[PDB]
Amino acid sequence: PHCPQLFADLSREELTAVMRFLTQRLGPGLVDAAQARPSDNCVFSVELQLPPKAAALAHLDRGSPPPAREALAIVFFGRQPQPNVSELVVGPLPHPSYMRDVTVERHGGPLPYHRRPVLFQEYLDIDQMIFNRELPQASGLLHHCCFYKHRGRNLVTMTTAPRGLQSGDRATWFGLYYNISGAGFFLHHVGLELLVNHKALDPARWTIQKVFYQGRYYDSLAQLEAQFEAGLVNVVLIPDNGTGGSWSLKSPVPPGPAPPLQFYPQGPRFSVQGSRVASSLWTFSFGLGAFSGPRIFDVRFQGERLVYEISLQEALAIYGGNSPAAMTTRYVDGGFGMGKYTTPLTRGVDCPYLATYVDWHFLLESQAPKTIRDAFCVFEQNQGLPLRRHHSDLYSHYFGGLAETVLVVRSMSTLLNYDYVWDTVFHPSGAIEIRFYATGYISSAFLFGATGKYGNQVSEHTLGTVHTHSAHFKVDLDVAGLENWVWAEDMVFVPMAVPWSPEHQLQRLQVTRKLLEMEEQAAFLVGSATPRYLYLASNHSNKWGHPRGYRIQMLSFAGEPLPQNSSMARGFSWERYQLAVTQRKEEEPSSSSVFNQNDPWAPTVDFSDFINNETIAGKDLVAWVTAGFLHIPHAEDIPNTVTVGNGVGFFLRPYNFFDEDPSFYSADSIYFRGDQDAGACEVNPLACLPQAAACAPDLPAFSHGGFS
Amino acid sequence: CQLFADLSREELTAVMRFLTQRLGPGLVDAAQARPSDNCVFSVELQLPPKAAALAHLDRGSPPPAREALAIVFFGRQPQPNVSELVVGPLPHPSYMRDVTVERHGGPLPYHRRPVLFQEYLDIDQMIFNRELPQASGLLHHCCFYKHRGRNLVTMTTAPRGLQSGDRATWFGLYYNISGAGFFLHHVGLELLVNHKALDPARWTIQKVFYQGRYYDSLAQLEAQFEAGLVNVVLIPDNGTGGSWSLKSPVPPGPAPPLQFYPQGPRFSVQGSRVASSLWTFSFGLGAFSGPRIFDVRFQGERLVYEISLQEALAIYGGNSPAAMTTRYVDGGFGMGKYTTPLTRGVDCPYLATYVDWHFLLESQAPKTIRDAFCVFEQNQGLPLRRHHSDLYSHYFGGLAETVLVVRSMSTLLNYDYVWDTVFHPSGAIEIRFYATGYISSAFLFGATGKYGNQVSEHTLGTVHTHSAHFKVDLDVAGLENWVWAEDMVFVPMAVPWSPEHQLQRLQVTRKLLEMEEQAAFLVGSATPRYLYLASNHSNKWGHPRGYRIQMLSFAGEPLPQNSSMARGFSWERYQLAVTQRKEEEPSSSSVFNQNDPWAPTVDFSDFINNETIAGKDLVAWVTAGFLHIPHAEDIPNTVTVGNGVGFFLRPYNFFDEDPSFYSADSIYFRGDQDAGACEVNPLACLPQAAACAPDLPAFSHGGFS
Ligand SMILES: *[C@H]1O[C@H](CO[C@H]2O[C@@H](C)[C@@H](O)[C@@H](O)[C@@H]2O)[C@@H](O[C@@H]2O[C@H](CO)[C@@H](O[C@@H]3O[C@H](CO)[C@@H](O)[C@H](O[C@H]4O[C@H](CO)[C@@H](O)[C@H](O)[C@@H]4O)[C@@H]3O)[C@H](O)[C@H]2NC(C)=O)[C@H](O)[C@H]1NC(C)=O
Ligand SMILES: *[C@@H]1O[C@H](CO)[C@@H](O[C@@H]2O[C@H](CO)[C@@H](O[C@@H]3O[C@H](CO)[C@@H](O)[C@H](O)[C@@H]3O)[C@H](O)[C@H]2NC(C)=O)[C@H](O)[C@H]1NC(C)=O
Ligand SMILES: *[C@@H]1O[C@H](CO)[C@@H](O[C@@H]2O[C@H](CO)[C@@H](O[C@@H]3O[C@H](CO)[C@@H](O)[C@H](O)[C@@H]3O)[C@H](O)[C@H]2NC(C)=O)[C@H](O)[C@H]1NC(C)=O
Ligand SMILES: *[C@H]1O[C@H](CO[C@H]2O[C@@H](C)[C@@H](O)[C@@H](O)[C@@H]2O)[C@@H](O[C@@H]2O[C@H](CO)[C@@H](O)[C@H](O)[C@H]2NC(C)=O)[C@H](O)[C@H]1NC(C)=O
Ligand SMILES: *[C@@H]1O[C@H](CO)[C@@H](O[C@@H]2O[C@H](CO)[C@@H](O)[C@H](O)[C@H]2NC(C)=O)[C@H](O)[C@H]1NC(C)=O
Ligand SMILES: *[C@@H]1O[C@H](CO)[C@@H](O[C@@H]2O[C@H](CO)[C@@H](O)[C@H](O)[C@H]2NC(C)=O)[C@H](O)[C@H]1NC(C)=O
Ligand SMILES: *[C@@H]1O[C@H](CO)[C@@H](O)[C@H](O)[C@H]1NC(C)=O
Ligand SMILES: *[C@@H]1O[C@H](CO)[C@@H](O)[C@H](O)[C@H]1NC(C)=O
Ligand SMILES: *[C@@H]1O[C@H](CO)[C@@H](O)[C@H](O)[C@H]1NC(C)=O
Ligand SMILES: [Ca+2]
Ligand SMILES: [Ca+2]
Ligand SMILES: [Ca+2]
Ligand SMILES: [Ca+2]
Ligand SMILES: [Cl-]
Ligand SMILES: [Cl-]
Ligand SMILES: [Cl-]
Ligand SMILES: [Cl-]
Ligand SMILES: [Cu+2]
Ligand SMILES: [Cu+2]
Repeated sequence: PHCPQLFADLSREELTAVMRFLTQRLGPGLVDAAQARPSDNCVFSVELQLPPKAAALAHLDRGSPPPAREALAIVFFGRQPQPNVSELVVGPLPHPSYMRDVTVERHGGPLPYHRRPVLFQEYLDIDQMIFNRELPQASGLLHHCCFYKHRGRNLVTMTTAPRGLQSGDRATWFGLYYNISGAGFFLHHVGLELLVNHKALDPARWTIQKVFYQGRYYDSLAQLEAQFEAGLVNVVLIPDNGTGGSWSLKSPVPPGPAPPLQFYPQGPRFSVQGSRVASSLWTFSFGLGAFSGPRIFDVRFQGERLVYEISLQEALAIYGGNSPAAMTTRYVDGGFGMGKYTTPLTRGVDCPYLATYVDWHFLLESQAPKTIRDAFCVFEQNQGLPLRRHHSDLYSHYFGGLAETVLVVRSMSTLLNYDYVWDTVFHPSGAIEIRFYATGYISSAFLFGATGKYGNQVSEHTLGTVHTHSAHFKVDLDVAGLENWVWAEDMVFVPMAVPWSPEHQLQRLQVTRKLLEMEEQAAFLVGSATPRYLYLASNHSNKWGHPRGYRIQMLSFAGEPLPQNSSMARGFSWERYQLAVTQRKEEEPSSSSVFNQNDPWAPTVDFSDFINNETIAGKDLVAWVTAGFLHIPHAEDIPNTVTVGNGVGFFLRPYNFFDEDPSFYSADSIYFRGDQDAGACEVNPLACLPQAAACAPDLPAFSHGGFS
Repeated sequence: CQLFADLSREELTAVMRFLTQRLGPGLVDAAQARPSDNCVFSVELQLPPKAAALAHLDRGSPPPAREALAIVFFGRQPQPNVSELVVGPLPHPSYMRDVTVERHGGPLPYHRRPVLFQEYLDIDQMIFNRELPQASGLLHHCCFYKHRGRNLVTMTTAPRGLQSGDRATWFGLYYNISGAGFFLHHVGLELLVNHKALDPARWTIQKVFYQGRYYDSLAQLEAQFEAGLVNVVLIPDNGTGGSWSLKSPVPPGPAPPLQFYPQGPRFSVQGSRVASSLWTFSFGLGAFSGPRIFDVRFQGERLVYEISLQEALAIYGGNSPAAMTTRYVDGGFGMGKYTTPLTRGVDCPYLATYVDWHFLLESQAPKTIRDAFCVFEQNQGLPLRRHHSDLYSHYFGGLAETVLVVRSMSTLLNYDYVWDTVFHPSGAIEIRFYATGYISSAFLFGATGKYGNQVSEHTLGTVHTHSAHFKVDLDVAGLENWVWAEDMVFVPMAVPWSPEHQLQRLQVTRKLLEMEEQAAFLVGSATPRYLYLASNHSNKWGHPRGYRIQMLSFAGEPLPQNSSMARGFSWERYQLAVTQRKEEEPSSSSVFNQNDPWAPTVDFSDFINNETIAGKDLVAWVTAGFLHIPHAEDIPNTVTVGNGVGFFLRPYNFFDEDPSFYSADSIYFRGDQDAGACEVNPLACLPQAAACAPDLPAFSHGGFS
């Protein structure tokens, strides 16, 4: 037969109610953001305002009234003598009655308007400008190089970031690419890039500050056109069609025998109800910051809270290149938004077929809430590898082991060319693992000139541009309580005389232990040595008299960070650190800001500031982990970068936290002596598997929903 | 719903038969050999010369002679020695060549021979019959000892002494715990047994250590106990829970997830050869050096001639003399020899292909380890690549990652090494190893803080490092290889279009590493972010075709070079080395290193001299490991979570594009297309195609020796 909420993101209803309250208080001249002009008032985003920790915990611990459910709305105030962007807390939910400007309280004064994210409508006006007023002037050149037609629109633009060279600039370098049918346009740079100054509040005043074409600078398109017609521009002909991996994603090889499949022979061993996940071992709440991405709250292992908050905070790509676009590209992805750019998960490709798929709701650049279908997936995965194992042939014949099954929570952000995969993995040892992967397409530029310093040629006329990937996580561990310390354990060798034979030397291996007392002592720069055992500990001990701890262990090949002399470095100064442990502060909720991208020269949040002459001995601590790598593009990144070897992140592992390994108590654990029948059901639960897994896997009909 | 094959039963028998005929009548079963006997310690495959092997595989030349190497212990003579002997050809042997002098410049001294099972038996006889009864009163009081009873067991350490020629071993004493690890039950007694002499009657106890103090003899200890001076802490010999058993007190609940092949397996295993639609190779197990893979071909093209384990090292610290001087060089026992059956559904997925291993080690007749290897495909539950497009053109393109895995496990006393080789559909190869099983422990006394944590009652979990050394013979698009270092750098320059401003210009650095010394990277050094071996020829895009080495290691501080034993495993000092592959440099270690690290039989650092690595047959040597400070969570066993180290071999301008583009299992659809129609998406076709009840063979277990 067939085989058998404090931290929740705002629901459709809640988002609706906040919008309804905003469309009353803000006046009648309020424009839908999807069609808003720079000089308009519009609501850019509405999402959950995470509750204050003390009121949150008091509710969860002794059942005090929950803190008010609040939303944070980012409003673009364009229709006034001095335009600003404002942050507005609306509450309470479900029935809003107040709205409070927290801009000044948070930033010391107005959020300057040029720090606002570029709207969808703004990109549309930029395209309206480029395609209708600007490219027509180079009609001749474009006709010859680029299969251009009168109306046509066979070329497309791609933004870079940041937009200019100092605070208050809003000049973006746009590259132009063949609009490729059914596949990545990013590998088909026509060799034209345009510096667009789109700062003015009236789009009529927008200009092209500069042009770059196949290696050369021009002051305008007209000048380029006139030089082309005069005979002085030798056009390399880039083709707009072809076959293979640089043109397509469709495999020409027909499917063969089916890949292995995983299934739950007695049904799933976990539930998802709203935003909460529960298995026999793990409890937590998941969700998605619109800008800062995937997050989990209130992580309890076997009933005991380990973590207040694990959350993605920011992601960063720094480029090099032969052309202006890639030369100055520094993406601070939160400026676009990891939640906002979250995409549907393809059942059976993005996650295992039998995962539980959850929808995500949002109110971003519109006036009515929307849905991303299957934005999350939650599943148990058998690793195909033991958790623990011992086969004993010595003195006593017995085997004892357990196969490892993990519980996973995944979402994916597709920002322009690449696809970020965010995993949180829950281990039965009580370990928590965070990993991210950068797959999808690379950015490329038109190949010209001396190759070697900026990436490799990856296809016809195209250079895969060198860059680094980095991401920053907030890890607010509360190890057996709020109050934590930080320990550094490592090793050393001390030469001393062999006690029983003094004329001989031995190297005595010893453990070193240092309490890290001030924040600076727990700030570890990229490229420097970190102690082999770094852990946050409670004050209290386990049965064996050792402080109960959780170790932070890093898996990162960090790229060299942008040098400090850069005037924009402070816009993502978290990149300089592998790790930092600070006092958790209500007024330091994020290491980044949606506002940093378009003005890193005057950052809205500067992570450096968090690290000051401050004690970390007996405080509520949060660790901040940077994970990343250099990526020099190469042929086998075409058509897509693979995930193998490119998964960076960290482990959180119990270190004298328990009195013994919790998995000793696993229900799935296997043991038998050499003098009993390992083939019998009373002895080995794995022997009942032939019988107790002889059903046909229960599989839903395949459905995919989401192309906005 | 075969050049590289380990010797078979018949072949082992034939070499053994040939040896008994040719070595004369003085030959005794090694199973009961006295130190002064002649006996055969082992017989296994002699790997074939590379040139000839390639000649056969690529040019169709006659296969090289099938040969065995037999290690013989020549104890029955005025100058005792151990000899390595080449015997061939197979199937019907005809010659016996002594290669000892040839390989080592001189005879192998006898004190280098690994300790025999029989030698361990005699040591126990001495201990339990002649030695321990002298402290009978104390043992009765502390340790539930009974006259002519063996409720205690011993455990060897290594190396055995302080200088070349010694053979004195510290043995700890433990409760013989029934059905669980005896290692967590140190009784506090350790004895330094001098067993150098060829006549066991002349063996001695050089030192005693009991509950934190030294004594000259078991007799002085006993007298001092009877005299009222020795305060004996009482260690119990029974209990419940993790430090006493491995059996969960919790009943099974719902079944954990299980992987099956909807239309049967997608790879074959024939003898020692595996083949899938992407990969071809041969696997085996060296008696001493462990798991190896040979002739790895991706889609028909050889990436690697040999990838093999070479050595595993555990360096201990502690309160007691045993822990204090333990430096296990595990090849001196044998990662092959101590290979153990894999338990179906725990050690590997239930539906893996399982393979036996044959060996002739310390006996007259070959034996088998059942289910020694497992091969299987595994759905990672992760995409290999993926792109969802909402921009300009609406489409999805992706592929779930399935990998192919060869796995073996060796149990050397307390620990279980898991050796994984993973073959990815992108053309990458991954080597990982895990250390699980029991920790080694000592009786707890004095200042806790410097040698590990208390992990259970009366028990110190002793601090130690793990390391393993791998041989990686990449032949990147041919024998002649070069080594490239790529990395990144920022150069300040004025913005071309706005020279009043500065940018940080990101650039790639590139350097050719021409000499061996340039490609030797000591532990704790930074290495080039992109390090790769490359052919001389280019991919379609003008770039030298290369395979990069990416390392994942938290390596421990190596034993200080100032230690007179450090040369017995000098590979510990390196993360990575690249040398000319030479026929006289087949291993970075040796079975004889464990009992004489002071005068090593192979010294790895010797392979690194002033030689060129520019257009030669290159081999990369990779070290991986970590520091392990035991903690409560290691009880009963150390879990494998995040405790896997090793490396990736990943294509870097090797192909003209990512091979996975051509994958049979890749998926694609547009927004105008029907994502749920089967002709479009072969994944909408899986629910009904996987409506079969999976055929699970009845559970069997490999057994116990
Ligand atoms: C680990 O920590 C907890 C609490 O952690 C805080 O402890 C305090 C003392 C600070 O160090 C703070 O930074 C830590 O984070 C320990 O539990 C506390 O233990 C102290 C013992 O000193 C308790 O404080 C005492 O309370 C009594 C009354 O109950 C008072 O009479 C004492 O106050 C006198 O002494 C001070 C000296 O500066 C004078 O200023 C006063 O005027 C008084 O004369 C004294 O402060 C405290 O209440 C405990 N807190 C809790 C919540 O239990 C815990 O012992 C420790 N655990 C381990 C295993 O180390
Ligand atoms: C950024 O822009 C916002 C929106 O323009 C500014 O807040 C707005 O301030 C005005 C004047 O203080 C408020 O309008 C009304 O003014 C009259 C006339 O005195 C007063 O009697 C009314 O009660 C009312 O306050 C308006 O409510 C307020 N907008 C909201 C809803 O917050 C803001 O001051 C600017 N930021 C900074 C820091 O300058
Ligand atoms: C390590 O020990 C072995 C065994 O003692 C030594 O090898 C043996 O060396 C003797 C030479 O004294 C060989 O004897 C010769 O045997 C042939 C039989 O074909 C006989 O016709 C000769 O007259 C002579 O007696 C003996 O065969 C050989 N054993 C084998 C089978 O190798 C070896 O020399 C020692 N290692 C070193 C380097 O000292
Ligand atoms: C890459 O190398 C191969 C082999 O080149 C050999 O040439 C020697 C001078 C020396 O550097 C040695 O290390 C190296 O292995 C080149 O083919 C060789 O060179 C030419 C062919 O153009 C002929 O003399 C031989 O066919 C051949 N030699 C051997 C020994 O095979 C090849 O040209 C070169 N390719 C590139 C792109 O550099
Ligand atoms: C670029 O070309 C694509 C084709 O790849 C165009 O996509 C179609 O556009 C129409 C009108 O918007 C849709 O109704 C079709 O369903 C689209 N096809 C697909 C597969 O998405 C697109 O219009 C072009 N875009 C630009 C910016 O010119
Ligand atoms: C250690 O204790 C074990 C378990 O009690 C003993 O092993 C058993 O011995 C009997 C008789 O020799 C065998 O038939 C059984 O197969 C063994 N049991 C198991 C579970 O393997 C062993 O003899 C003791 N060893 C000593 C005395 O050192
Ligand atoms: C692109 O190339 C293919 C040939 O493979 C051709 O059939 C197709 O029509 C081309 N695309 C368009 C619409 O220009
Ligand atoms: C940190 O704090 C103390 C003041 O209590 C002071 O002595 C010291 O100057 C500070 N250290 C640093 C590094 O600034
Ligand atoms: C140890 O004690 C338990 C009860 O606590 C008992 O059931 C068990 O049989 C004992 N184990 C042995 C092998 O003595
Ligand atoms: Ca601070
Ligand atoms: Ca905390
Ligand atoms: Ca080679
Ligand atoms: Ca050399
Ligand atoms: Cl502005
Ligand atoms: Cl030493
Ligand atoms: Cl000897
Ligand atoms: Cl810069
Ligand atoms: Cu990348
Ligand atoms: Cu260990």
